[PDB]
Amino acid sequence: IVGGYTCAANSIPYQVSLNSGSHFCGGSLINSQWVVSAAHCYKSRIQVRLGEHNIDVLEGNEQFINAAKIITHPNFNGNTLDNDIMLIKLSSPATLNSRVATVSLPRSCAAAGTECLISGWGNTKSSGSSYPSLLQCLKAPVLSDSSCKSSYPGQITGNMICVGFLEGGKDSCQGDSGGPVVCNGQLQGIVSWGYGCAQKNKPGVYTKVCNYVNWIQQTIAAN
Ligand SMILES: [Ca+2]
Ligand code: NA
Repeated sequence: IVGGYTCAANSIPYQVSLNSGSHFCGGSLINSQWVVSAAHCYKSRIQVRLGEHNIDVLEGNEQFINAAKIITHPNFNGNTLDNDIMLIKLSSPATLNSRVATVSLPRSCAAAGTECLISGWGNTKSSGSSYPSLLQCLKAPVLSDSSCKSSYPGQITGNMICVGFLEGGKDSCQGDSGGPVVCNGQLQGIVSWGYGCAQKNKPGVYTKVCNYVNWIQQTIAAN
């Protein structure tokens, strides 16, 4: 997250870290047994780390649980990044408490201008790289479907939204990938793609979660 702030410890209790030797992507706890993330985050081995604030130190609220099943959307396209969504089944259920909690799926798609919270352990530098120990947070609005489409001519499908700021300086980045965009208590976005991060007139592009509630519920029911 470029241009954000350090979240309060455990204030984003649905945020997970996907680990394979080190942190590589975010995800969101949506059921005791399921995490949703980005298909471009796919790896064949993943350990989900729940209840994190400092990914570099054990603080006592963590639950480390290996992925049992990893299911990319069957229409994921790695070129256009259409359908950039992935489900992870936990090998044992997460234990839900104040520090590890589910986030609601969308009841509806979000209006343009809806305020959201974007979080993760991605790059914090707009020039160079610095990967934080501590979970970063960003307040950002859903941009007009228009203002999204002007930024990326012919590249915004019906399954994508832009969230952020056209002036630059505030965005998700590499390593925030797969993480949450939560707007009025609903998971509306998954960190997906862009053109670098925090650049002028290049807002983050997010998987539009309100198109996927059927696919998510069907996939959970089937496994
Ligand atoms: Ca920790
Ligand atoms: Na971006």
